[PDB]
Amino acid sequence: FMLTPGNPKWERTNLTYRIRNYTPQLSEAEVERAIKDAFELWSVASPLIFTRISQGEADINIAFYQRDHGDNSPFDGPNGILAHAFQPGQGIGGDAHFDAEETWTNTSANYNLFLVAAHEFGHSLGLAHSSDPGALMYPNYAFRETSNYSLPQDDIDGIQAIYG
Ligand SMILES: CC(C)C[C@@H](C(=O)N[C@H]1CCCCCCCCCCNC1=O)[C@H](O)C(=O)NO
Ligand SMILES: [Ca+2]
Ligand SMILES: [Ca+2]
Ligand SMILES: [Zn+2]
Ligand SMILES: [Zn+2]
Repeated sequence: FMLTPGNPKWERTNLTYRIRNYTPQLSEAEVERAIKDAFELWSVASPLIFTRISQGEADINIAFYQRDHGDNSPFDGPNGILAHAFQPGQGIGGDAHFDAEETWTNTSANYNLFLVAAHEFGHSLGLAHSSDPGALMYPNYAFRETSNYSLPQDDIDGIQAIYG
């Protein structure tokens, strides 16, 4: 596992998140469920607790954007890069952005939103990419059975390293 350079981290263990917009590919409930499950993966392996808020400023903003959206990391249309997130900090810090031009799913078809969101939240918490191909923080998307999916050991060692 690899920690984000400078070892950024949240000082508080109770964090909020807000879904600013949705993709037309899934129902709002389906998007909400995928995001919640993604956060819960991290909760089982750390002392962090995440709460959804419907108005106000959340620690982690979740949004669907396309091409150039003003943050210096433009998306690239279908395929290529799927999403990106920012290290712990105020404002844009901790936020997660998903490429609106992808076909998002909750199945084995590309690109399962749950698995992508799970990976992004690792960044939101201070983790960098892993060189273990079996790790969630590995830099390439790969479908894994989602029903009883839990965090691989490398990812556990990583968040424990920061918050344990
Ligand atoms: C791990 C994934 C959920 C996010 C990263 C990502 O989008 N990786 C892509 C790398 C491959 C690009 C080369 C094209 C190959 C076609 C595959 C399409 C799916 N894309 C990827 O797997 C993202 O870079 C990231 O690390 N964000 O935190
Ligand atoms: Ca893309
Ligand atoms: Ca933020
Ligand atoms: Zn962005
Ligand atoms: Zn990544």
